[PDB]
Amino acid sequence: SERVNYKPGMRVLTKMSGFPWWPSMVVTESKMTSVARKSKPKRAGTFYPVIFFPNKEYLWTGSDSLTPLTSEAISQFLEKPKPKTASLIKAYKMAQSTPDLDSLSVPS
Repeated sequence: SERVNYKPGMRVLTKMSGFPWWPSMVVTESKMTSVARKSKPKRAGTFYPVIFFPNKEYLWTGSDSLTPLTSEAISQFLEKPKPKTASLIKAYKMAQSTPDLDSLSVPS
């Protein structure tokens, strides 16, 4: 499970404090409006800006809490989501339909 190389448009899972791995894809500040750009962390370590599902959000997490999220894993969750969070389930449901970053909708 060594570090993984995440590319822009790749669907990955980002775990947060008190938050189960969330379906988020690695994006770039180019697709992050001012809301996602304002949360850009300036601490040591390169952080990956990802889009969180659903509602296409934006989070800056390091590759450490980032894991590769395959479509199969996403669908498996749809069959059984855990924990039971309406937002996460909508995350996998909307992220499962979103193939890559070029498919997401940007406020442009």
